[PDB]
Amino acid sequence: TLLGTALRPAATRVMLLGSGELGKEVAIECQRLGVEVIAVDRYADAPAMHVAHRSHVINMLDGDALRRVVELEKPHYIVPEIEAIATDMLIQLEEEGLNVVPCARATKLTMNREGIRRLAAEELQLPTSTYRFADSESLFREAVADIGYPCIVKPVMSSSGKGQTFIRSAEQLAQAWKYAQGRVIVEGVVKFDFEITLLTVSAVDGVHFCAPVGHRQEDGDYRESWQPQQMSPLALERAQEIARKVVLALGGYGLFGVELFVCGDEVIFSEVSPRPHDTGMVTLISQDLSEFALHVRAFLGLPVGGIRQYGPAASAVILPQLTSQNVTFDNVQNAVGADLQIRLFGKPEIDGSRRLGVALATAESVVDAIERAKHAAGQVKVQG
Amino acid sequence: TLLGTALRPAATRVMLLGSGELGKEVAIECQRLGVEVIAVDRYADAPAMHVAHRSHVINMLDGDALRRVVELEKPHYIVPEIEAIATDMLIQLEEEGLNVVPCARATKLTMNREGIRRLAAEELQLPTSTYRFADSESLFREAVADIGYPCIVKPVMSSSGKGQTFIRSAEQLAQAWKYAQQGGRVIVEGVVKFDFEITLLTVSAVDGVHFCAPVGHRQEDGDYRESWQPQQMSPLALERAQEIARKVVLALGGYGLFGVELFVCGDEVIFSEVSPRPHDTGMVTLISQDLSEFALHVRAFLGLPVGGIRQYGPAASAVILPQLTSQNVTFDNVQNAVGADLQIRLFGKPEIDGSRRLGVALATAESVVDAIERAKHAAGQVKVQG
Ligand SMILES: Nc1ncnc2c1ncn2[C@@H]1O[C@H](COP(=O)(O)OP(=O)(O)OP(=O)(O)O)[C@@H](O)[C@H]1O
Ligand SMILES: Nc1ncnc2c1ncn2[C@@H]1O[C@H](COP(=O)(O)OP(=O)(O)OP(=O)(O)O)[C@@H](O)[C@H]1O
Ligand SMILES: NCC(=O)N[C@@H]1O[C@H](COP(=O)([O-])[O-])[C@@H](O)[C@H]1O
Ligand SMILES: NCC(=O)N[C@@H]1O[C@H](COP(=O)([O-])[O-])[C@@H](O)[C@H]1O
Ligand SMILES: [Cl-]
Ligand SMILES: [Cl-]
Ligand SMILES: [Cl-]
Ligand SMILES: [Cl-]
Ligand SMILES: [Mg+2]
Ligand SMILES: [Mg+2]
Ligand SMILES: [Mg+2]
Ligand SMILES: [Mg+2]
Ligand code: NA
Ligand code: NA
Repeated sequence: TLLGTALRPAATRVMLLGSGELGKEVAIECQRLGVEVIAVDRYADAPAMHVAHRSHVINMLDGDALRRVVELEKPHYIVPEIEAIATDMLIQLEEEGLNVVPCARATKLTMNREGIRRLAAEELQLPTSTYRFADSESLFREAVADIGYPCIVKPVMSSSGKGQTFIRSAEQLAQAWKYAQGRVIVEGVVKFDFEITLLTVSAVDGVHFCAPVGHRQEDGDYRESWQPQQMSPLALERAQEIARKVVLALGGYGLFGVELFVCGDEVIFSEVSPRPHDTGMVTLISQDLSEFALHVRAFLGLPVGGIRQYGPAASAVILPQLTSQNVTFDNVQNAVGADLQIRLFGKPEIDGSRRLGVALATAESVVDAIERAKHAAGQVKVQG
Repeated sequence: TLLGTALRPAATRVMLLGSGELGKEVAIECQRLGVEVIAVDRYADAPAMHVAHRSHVINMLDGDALRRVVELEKPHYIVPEIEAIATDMLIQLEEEGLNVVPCARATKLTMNREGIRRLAAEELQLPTSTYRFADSESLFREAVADIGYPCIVKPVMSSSGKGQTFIRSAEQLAQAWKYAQQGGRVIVEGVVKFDFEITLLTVSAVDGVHFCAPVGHRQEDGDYRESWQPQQMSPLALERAQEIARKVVLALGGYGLFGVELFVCGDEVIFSEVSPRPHDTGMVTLISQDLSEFALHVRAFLGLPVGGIRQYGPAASAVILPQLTSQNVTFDNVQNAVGADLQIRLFGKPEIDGSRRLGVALATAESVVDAIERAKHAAGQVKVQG
């Protein structure tokens, strides 16, 4: 691995496709290595742009626009930070010689619930929920019958529950199908003891895992996350096995977020993000290398070696709901202290619910860490 | 404490005067809280400029130039990152309403050895080396004669060991003086034969004075080469060092993190000098603590309570200090410079013309000895080309 000096002719260039809080941390990690960072997003002054060398505002779903930006900057690494990008152009560009992290195919496959679910369930032969594909209210209708209730519905092009529907009732199918709007996937409910994110890094020295991350979701948003999630060694063994198979099948170097359901000693694969994952923001205080630092280490072709975990830790989001273009944060003095920090993203405005920052905490117990982080997030007064 | 959103009208604005590797991390910690950062230096594309919202290049020793940039950017905080700045202008501006971190008087006393040395020794009655000042060669010679051999001569305004000479005999007198003219008044100090030297990173904040665990360090050519933490000290030595550091910071005044350099002789502690801001040796804290010295400086100056500092165990830093001339530096063999419990930082400095600290290796281990070896070895593996 040879790195140039940012801004100099031999500079090593990284292009972020998506500049939110996740990309912000990736950017800092690149910067820490003198790596040149070009932050791209669909709006100006996105978090990652504040810490990048330069930025571009474009419609990332527009393949032609993406090719132009890429051609213009000639990056050595194309690092997707969100799902919503023109994966097809990534494939083409990769084919043209461009380095897409972890690989273009992994981006495409995971973007579509159909590709990924078939790969894992079928090809890889791993445990998943019961599933089905349909392409019409009729098909929806007949599928949802196949699944039965309880049951889940998601566009094959859904995120953060975007267009998802939890179906216990026949009445919903009015709502359901419309909300889903295209085409969809219908899954049969898993009753797990808990869910985890197994952050798995694929690098030159093989695949390494972070301690399991537990989390609480609410209204399609993670609220809190913690590490390490308590689970059996047997269960952990199984989870690791599932994660390795998945990451190796997707291919390429990077940090992946493997979503799994845990039922006693059994583990079931749900999905996977071929990039750093929100719940993993706890690693900003819980490990020597954050998931962001791990991603960069991996993609640059550098070895990981190991990952140190610093005891019970948690993250708790700062998720206000208001409309403003000049947000201020008061009472900060009561949101920081021993074993407690906060991050404020730099998002330019808000109009509805939006993740503007995160609280991070460590404690003697996971329960205590969660509380310290939750309390700290609650102390911040978000003004408009 | 209220913070705005960077780039927005109510933004909280921080101006760094000096944009080296130290300011770079201060900038990153500001950015992590959505603090708007303006990076100023004497050259373009300085490290902190890479991670700042806006940058400016001016003569920081020119008070009028300083006033123009501050007037232009209207920062809420002026955060000097180096000693060589127009400190009288900072006093002026502070009077005019600006918040200078930690305070303008602290910057003024420490930018010139005479201010701080006389304060510490004379006013605070802290233990220090013997010393004399001199502004002519003849007086310099009288000074050396009174001080005795060996002694160290240094320009009153200097850092990283520039213009200094370890004087062992009269034979060096002439070149030493000259050389102290390349890098004005000078200080002549008696040599303290210490067992080891430390940097006690001391944070003065809204919730009091807090101390990081002692950071040991090895200097060469008066420039740091390796640092580690914790440095073992007797209970008595640690208590004395803390007392000294507490006195210095409170005397200098204002919130911020200060790098208090001390010499240790068994259970006795002697004061050397202090940075009224993050310290180079303190870069070990990038791996060794929950909150790095940069994060602590920011926390403090923003008026937030520190609460406490967590130390992860034995760790060390080792500099990446090549020697060449180039304006297009590359770093190869990076795959042999990082791994388990091992990291590096490459600063983004635009060029080199001789020796220049371009990066740092960081490591953790079960002992500082092992940590130091791992960091040194990694720094060494880096293939610097240009
Ligand atoms: N078959 C299922 N059984 C039980 N719960 C499920 C199932 N499918 C999804 N969930 C629940 O829905 C949550 C979000 O749905 P899912 O992870 O499948 O996709 P998503 O909405 O696109 O989220 P993401 O933002 O991670 O892409 C999961 O974290 C889990 O709590
Ligand atoms: N009186 C003294 N006795 C013994 N050693 C000393 C004395 N003064 C300085 N040194 C040695 O030289 C090193 C550098 O000296 P000093 O800190 O004064 O220089 P500097 O140019 O101000 O460096 P910087 O500001 O970057 O720390 C010390 O850390 C110590 O190793
Ligand atoms: N759950 C996915 C996730 O956390 N994505 C993160 O949020 C950004 C968008 O935030 P925004 O919608 O507020 O602009 C993305 O850019 C990414 O950093
Ligand atoms: N002990 C002082 C010290 O470490 N100063 C650090 O070195 C920079 C200058 O480096 P440069 O000479 O390579 O430009 C300063 O800006 C500061 O960060
Ligand atoms: Cl592992
Ligand atoms: Cl300095
Ligand atoms: Cl960090
Ligand atoms: Cl190799
Ligand atoms: Mg998804
Ligand atoms: Mg999910
Ligand atoms: Mg000094
Ligand atoms: Mg010194
Ligand atoms: Na690749
Ligand atoms: Na002040």
